[PDB]
Amino acid sequence: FKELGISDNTVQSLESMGFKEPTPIQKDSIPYALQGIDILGQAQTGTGKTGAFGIPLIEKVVGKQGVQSLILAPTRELAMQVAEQLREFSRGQGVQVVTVFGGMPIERQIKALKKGPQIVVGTPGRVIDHLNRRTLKTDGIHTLILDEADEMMNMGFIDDMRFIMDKIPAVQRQTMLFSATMPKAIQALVQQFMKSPKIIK
Repeated sequence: FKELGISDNTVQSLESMGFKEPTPIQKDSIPYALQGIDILGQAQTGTGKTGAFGIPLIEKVVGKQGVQSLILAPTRELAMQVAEQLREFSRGQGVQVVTVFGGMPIERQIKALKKGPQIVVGTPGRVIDHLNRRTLKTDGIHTLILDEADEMMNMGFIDDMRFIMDKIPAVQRQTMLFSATMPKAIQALVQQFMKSPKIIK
């Protein structure tokens, strides 16, 4: 992990979890992530690839104020799994991770967001609710990650993804998109809302 250029503190967090050896997707993705480049990852669905974006994210967000990164996921289950992996990658570092998803009363989520977590993981329709209420502020969002974009499209979120990517300023934003398949509409997200991304398969 040290050789991939990860921070000393994140190497310590990973060692404390027993995460010793990077997977092939992590070796391929992490150096580019650290360089600030956008990433298009064609990868298997679920949590095996979370480290590829999550590990280098920690040193980017740690210690800062306000929401620094937004990760979109198709489901509560994946959002919660990804959030828990991010708390493991950052164990001991004090990085606050909040999950927002639909089908829950919004008040509790609003209280969590007011505490200023550094990473928000959420489902797209509920993310939009927060954006429009101004309970999720966009001013600090310098990393936007779409996890399982095709699944998000399957679940009815294509217009929500387009809205979110357009609403959040791109000038100092790193964007990553992970999907097992690339439907036409997802191709269009890459075209309109990403910066010449590096391709990882």
